[PDB]
Amino acid sequence: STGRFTLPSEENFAEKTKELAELWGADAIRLALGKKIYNAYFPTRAHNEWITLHMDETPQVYLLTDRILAESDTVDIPLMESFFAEQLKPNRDADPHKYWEVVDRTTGEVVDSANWTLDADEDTVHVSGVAAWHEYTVSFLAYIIWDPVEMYNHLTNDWGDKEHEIPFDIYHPATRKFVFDTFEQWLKDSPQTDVVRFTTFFYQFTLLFDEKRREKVVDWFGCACTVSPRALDDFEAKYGYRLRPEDFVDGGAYNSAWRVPRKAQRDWIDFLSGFVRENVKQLADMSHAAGKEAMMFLGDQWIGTEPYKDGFDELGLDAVVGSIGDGTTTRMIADIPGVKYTEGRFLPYFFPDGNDPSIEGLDNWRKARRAILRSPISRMGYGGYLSLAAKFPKFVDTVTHIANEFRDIHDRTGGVAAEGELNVAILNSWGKMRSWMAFTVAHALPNKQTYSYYGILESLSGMRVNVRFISFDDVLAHGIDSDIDVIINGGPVDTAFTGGDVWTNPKLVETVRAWVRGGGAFVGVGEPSSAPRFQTGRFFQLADVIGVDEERYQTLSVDKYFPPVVPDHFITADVPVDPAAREAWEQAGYRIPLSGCGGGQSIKPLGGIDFGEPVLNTYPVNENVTLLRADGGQVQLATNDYGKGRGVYISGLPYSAANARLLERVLFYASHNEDKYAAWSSSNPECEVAHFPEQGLYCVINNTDQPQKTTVTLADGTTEDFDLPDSGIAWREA
Amino acid sequence: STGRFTLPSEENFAEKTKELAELWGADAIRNDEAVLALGKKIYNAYFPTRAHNEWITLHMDETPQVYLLTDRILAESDTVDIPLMESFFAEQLKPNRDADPHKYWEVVDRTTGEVVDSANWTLDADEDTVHVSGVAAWHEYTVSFLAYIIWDPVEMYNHLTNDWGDKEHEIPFDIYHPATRKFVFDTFEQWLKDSPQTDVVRFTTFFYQFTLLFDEKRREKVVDWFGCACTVSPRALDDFEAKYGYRLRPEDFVDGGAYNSAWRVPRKAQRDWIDFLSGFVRENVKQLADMSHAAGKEAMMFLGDQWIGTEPYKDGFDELGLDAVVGSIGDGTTTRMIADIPGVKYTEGRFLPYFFPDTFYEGNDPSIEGLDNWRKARRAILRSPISRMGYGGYLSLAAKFPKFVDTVTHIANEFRDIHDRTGGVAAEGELNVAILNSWGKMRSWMAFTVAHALPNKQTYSYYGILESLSGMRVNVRFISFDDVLAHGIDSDIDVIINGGPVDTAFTGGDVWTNPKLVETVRAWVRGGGAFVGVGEPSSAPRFQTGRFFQLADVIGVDEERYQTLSVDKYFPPVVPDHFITADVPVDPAAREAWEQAGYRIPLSGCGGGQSIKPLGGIDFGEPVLNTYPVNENVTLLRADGGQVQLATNDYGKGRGVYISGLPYSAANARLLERVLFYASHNEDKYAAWSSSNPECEVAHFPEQGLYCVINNTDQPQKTTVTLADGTTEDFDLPDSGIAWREALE
Ligand SMILES: CC(=O)N[C@@H]1[C@@H](O)[C@H](O)[C@@H](CO)O[C@@H]1O
Ligand SMILES: CC(=O)N[C@@H]1[C@@H](O)[C@H](O)[C@@H](CO)O[C@@H]1O
Ligand SMILES: [Mg+2]
Repeated sequence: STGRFTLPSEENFAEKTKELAELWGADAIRLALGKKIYNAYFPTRAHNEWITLHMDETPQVYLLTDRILAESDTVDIPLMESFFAEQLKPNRDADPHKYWEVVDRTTGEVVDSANWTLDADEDTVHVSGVAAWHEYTVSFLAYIIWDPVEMYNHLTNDWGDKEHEIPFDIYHPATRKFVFDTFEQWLKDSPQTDVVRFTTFFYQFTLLFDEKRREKVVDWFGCACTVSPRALDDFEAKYGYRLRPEDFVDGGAYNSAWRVPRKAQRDWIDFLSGFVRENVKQLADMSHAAGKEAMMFLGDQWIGTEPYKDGFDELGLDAVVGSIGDGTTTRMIADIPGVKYTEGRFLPYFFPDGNDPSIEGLDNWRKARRAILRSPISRMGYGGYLSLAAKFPKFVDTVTHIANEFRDIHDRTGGVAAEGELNVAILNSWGKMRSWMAFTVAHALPNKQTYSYYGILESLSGMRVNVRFISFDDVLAHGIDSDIDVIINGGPVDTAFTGGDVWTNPKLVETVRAWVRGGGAFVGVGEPSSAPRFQTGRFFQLADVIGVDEERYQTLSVDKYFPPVVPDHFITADVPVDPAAREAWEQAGYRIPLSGCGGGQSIKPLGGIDFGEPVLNTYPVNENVTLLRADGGQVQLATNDYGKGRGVYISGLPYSAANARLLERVLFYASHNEDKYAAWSSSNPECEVAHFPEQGLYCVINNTDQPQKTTVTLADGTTEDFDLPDSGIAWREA
Repeated sequence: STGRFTLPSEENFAEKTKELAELWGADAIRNDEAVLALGKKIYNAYFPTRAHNEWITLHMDETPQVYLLTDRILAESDTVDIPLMESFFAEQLKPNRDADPHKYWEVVDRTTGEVVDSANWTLDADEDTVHVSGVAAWHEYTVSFLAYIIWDPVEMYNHLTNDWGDKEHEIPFDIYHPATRKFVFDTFEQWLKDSPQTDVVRFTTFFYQFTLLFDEKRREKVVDWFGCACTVSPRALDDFEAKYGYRLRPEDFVDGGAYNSAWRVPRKAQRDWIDFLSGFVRENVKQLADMSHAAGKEAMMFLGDQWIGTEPYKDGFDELGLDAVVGSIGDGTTTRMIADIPGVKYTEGRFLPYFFPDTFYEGNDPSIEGLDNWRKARRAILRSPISRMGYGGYLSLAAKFPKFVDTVTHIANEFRDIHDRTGGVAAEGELNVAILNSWGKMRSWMAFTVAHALPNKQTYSYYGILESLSGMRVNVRFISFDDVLAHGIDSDIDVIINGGPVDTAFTGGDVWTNPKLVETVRAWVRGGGAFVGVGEPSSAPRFQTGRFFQLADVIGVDEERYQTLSVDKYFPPVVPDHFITADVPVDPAAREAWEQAGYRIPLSGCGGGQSIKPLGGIDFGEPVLNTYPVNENVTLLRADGGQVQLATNDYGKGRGVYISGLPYSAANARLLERVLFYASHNEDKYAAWSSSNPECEVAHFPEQGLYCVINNTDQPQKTTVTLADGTTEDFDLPDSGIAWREALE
């Protein structure tokens, strides 16, 4: 129809915005047009005139120095040598001996404050009475004198000499009053503004730069940049113990979300969230009283908001808007409960950095569309310079097609989600609060270390099943909900995502085993249920369930015997064959048992599947485990029957259409639901089907810019053939 | 010349043995009428703990025993039944029902690690099954039980391997029991009388078999060439308790399923058991050697089979009075295992191939393997001489292969020639290198071994370190963390190597959390020492969130353990041309593609500086995932695939080097050699007594006034040798060849 679209604007372009709004069925702009007007609002910056007179009220952060080697009983530790001095400055106002910590990293012990001094004229700490040949660090408070995101944009775009925006912390009453008074006045001064687009609120996700103007530390969920002597003293009075600098710097980990969460972290999250939420409610209330909608950007200063924790609905936010990078980041936005609507800001950004922009635009659409069919988002839009995009007529036509397809989905489905064929729960330390947020370091930027696991979320994001996120605490307190078909546990050992020492809790192991034994399904990816040193002979504590353990060089005396790999199986049914590869694998056969080397490992790989980063020396726990891929003398893919249920091991799973199909088949197989797989399935992995039963229709989508041929199988057993063009979509009667 | 060579023979073969003996210059014959006539030193094999079923069938409670661990059985209620034998070879092993199971066995909840009270379990009278009650559902349970070993493990190996079918199984016996001990000594006394023709008693071996347990499918289940699983008994355990003041648990042997692998960080209970056992084994070996000497015979020990408790590298071995050790020559490392043994009068290598139909069959060319085995041992022998060589098996098989027979002639002649030219002295070593680990000298040349001479996927990246060193022109010693903590680092050491995966004897485990070890190594490197770390050196889990390799500061590299993903990693540009990599073959097409693709630009949460395409050119074996340089002043020499394989770092006066892994090859041995000279700031000493071509090596004998150059391959090799005075000589060495030249005396 028309609507559900946010068109960005600029000056001296009033005429073409009218044409592009008319062409794109836009109902919002970021004046006489009758459009909803969005205004970005930046609560903690844009007022150097305030903060320069109150410089002790900028946000602060605990910073950890480089490790400095003592070569006798004294050592000097430079504070600022590894940090960007334009962004960060040591706090000399708050008593260093009270607020800072010098640590001997070699022993883990805190150096007595009587044994170190801060230099009067240099940013350097002198430590005396120390042990030679140990490494020492300082953890110190630092003011953030440049708003991290503004700084990133400055550096990236090369804003040269432009004045640096100094950020402020509303935890201080003088600054808080300033902010609310300013917003009050701003509202009165902006009668044209229909939506306050808060970008964002009060605390920046951890984002620190080094002396070379490069990113030094980043965590999209990190709350490093949220301390002050006042907050820390108040925490102590509220929680009943004092936080150490170490509770923030975390030996150099800075409380990465990959770390197994500690009590101190959760307490700090609780404390910060209570404060942030009340102030956000106040901002929402002021916006509402002025007759405007309040919308939050899912990012930047989003720390303490916790959109997936209970009570978020109480803030009365009208909307969440977020960055659509892929399916996972789409679901991050779409699944948020307790706002009236959601918006994705789509790609490409309308920005200069011959080229055909339609390609990226249609790709972004596809990456997200498959997620949207599973969990609809209310609105779409783009950001930036609308005059720049007006130049590329093929891109404009692209957008008209997308906005239409977007509205047509809504018209056909009424914004109902597609029906899900199985209930899948991802189990980790965080649970619901980090829904779709597992494995992220930097937003939308998976890397070598993370992509073998992020691929699981990415596959699931657009899959025809219902995904929920549960924690070990949920499971321990309530058991496993009776409606769950499959639990997934995945990640490296000693992370929040596998769980760490929670696996040495016999109650957890009893609950899972009993549940799988009764008909449950457990899928372990990478190093599932891992717990180091607990048992000499068992690393994955649920190795018995999935039929696979990892050799950790404690069991090399025990010969490992691999059963023959099963090349024709339901799980691998869609993996493109490759006759000459299979032939070579069959001809080379399996190792003969040899002293100290076990036996039965294939001499050549079968291949055909990309499992990402290897988990070295995985092996089957007995010869009744079904090996599906075990190339290179270790195991990538296996399945094991366990009473009435099944476990599956996957070493890793980078996203691709092939690997989403593999995981999907894993899910149906492990839950003994093979006979449920056929209904509402595409024969081609490159296409997916969304069934909308109560509207009596289904659709099939081409997940690629390729023509794709596919056969859809209906519930009634009949089949229908399709020949979808680039990014296509066909609708049928159910 | 003639001698230093042991020939095997057999019945009805006098003519051919005489002929071959003369051809190969044999001075000893290993066990006929006219052969005994030949005037050769006669060797006879002796097997103290088997070959007497007539004794042990009448005393079956005196067979050796072993603690065994059952499969993990899942309880699905508060009771659980555990079969003892389903996972084991019932022809080899049987549960000891004689010795009270409640005193000697343990049922364990593996899910909690708790021992189940013995009131809660009973051994079924009729079946090999333990019934447990009062337990927790959904936990795993196991039993650790004493089993008699009713088939000699090595005899059984040979039976199954050679398809002996119905042949009677030899039952082994345990001299710890007084009755069997008297039998064994009376029998040996008698045998000595009945054997006046025998000059050398070749004990194969002594009292306790290395851990070797088979499964219900008649396959190897558990093996440790150093393991002392097969050494217990109710009496031995009770005697140990009395002596050491504490009771060993069954767990102290089964070790949660690890069975005390030499790779496990050694526990006190393991070392106490070794001390107890070797006290007993050694007193009894001495008696055998004394009885041999009194009968006018030499006593020679096989380094293998029943060698547990002998401890050839522990102090006091010389007091046994053994005349010799003989061992299997499997490669350079296994050659050094024998060669370096102190406290015997002479040592002997049994070379390959074994004279058996698996090698000696029509269409096979055993001369290739014969000469390959010689090349591998010869490079090690130059650094540490063995006194003698020889072969085992059926001479009648070898005799049918004239090419092989002529190859042996050549080998025997060259073996004696090296001996007559060097006078049995070791080559001069250019650097003093110490391997540091939990075991030290007691396991010299024995690090990274599971089964003898069988490196595998899990071990070859570390075993290659020893194989490279075995024939390398440096002096290699093996030192323990206890040595270093007690005495510091000896002042003659140029380089310390610490190699292996985390939580093993070879890296050292939580010893690296001991500040005094870290202090001692750091101060030594800062003062001009060199530390080379391979794989996961100095690693200690959980101790520091931001530092896994404790000496990451020395070598310049740490391993990301998924605790520090918020910290962007920045890799300096790789240095393709460097002393260490100077002999790596250049591949201009790889270098061009790597140069062109360049390095990753910094990206949020992804760091920067990683090469987009691999440079390659070096086989580093098993990857160590997510290694990274700790700062940008580290020199990266190879850092392909977004992680680090090879790096060096200046650390005061000294240097650290990181290598992710090192399979043995000519190229990687050259790489390691260069690392040693470079890390010790000895680049200036490298060229003296060296071969330009990595396929050849140089051995210098200053006291004899000579050097030699050897070709380690079966292809011709040209090489330029550099002498100490900076002069050079060019050689064109034939297949497997050697050349000798005068040096200053
Ligand atoms: C959703 C979100 O927080 N996006 C931010 C973006 O605003 C910022 O410019 C960038 C800097 O690295 O980090 C993230 O991508
Ligand atoms: C040196 C040594 O102990 N060798 C033994 C050999 O006797 C035995 O036949 C084999 C069985 O797997 O193990 C080892 O190779
Ligand atoms: Mg001064």
